[PDB]
Amino acid sequence: MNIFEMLRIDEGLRLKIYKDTEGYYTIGIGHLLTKSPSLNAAKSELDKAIGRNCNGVITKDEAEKLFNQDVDAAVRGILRNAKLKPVYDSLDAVRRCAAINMVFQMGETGVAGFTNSLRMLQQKRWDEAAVNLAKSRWYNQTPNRAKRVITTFRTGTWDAYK
Ligand SMILES: [Cl-]
Repeated sequence: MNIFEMLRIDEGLRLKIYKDTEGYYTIGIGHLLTKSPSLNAAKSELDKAIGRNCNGVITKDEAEKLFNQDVDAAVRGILRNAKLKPVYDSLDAVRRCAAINMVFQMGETGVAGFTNSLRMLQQKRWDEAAVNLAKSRWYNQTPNRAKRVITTFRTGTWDAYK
């Protein structure tokens, strides 16, 4: 297992514009297009991202290239952030995947509210961090996704994905 396989399991693959769990226009492997309610705005964002007139549909190769860009952007965002980088650098490779997964789903700003969880993770207090992570809108709105990610932080294994 690696971060790409983990997120492909969590996000799935759709080659036509769809709505995510919050109602936002998305395509591919969880690529957010826009938070605007306008399908035309989403189609414009898609064409800009791909570099051609897509009319709302992409190929598998295009979806995989967008996904690579999105994972890279999540990693770069962690490494540029003075609050996230020290925690990330303290984690082993499996738990680092759980960190990227959260940033991919919620962004740097979504993970801003997890300050207490981040401190517990840096201190390697895995069970306490797991309970604190679950006391969140994230866990209550996407509980199965959250349970898999939290289990990865708690155990440092891929068991939730096997
Ligand atoms: Cl879920």
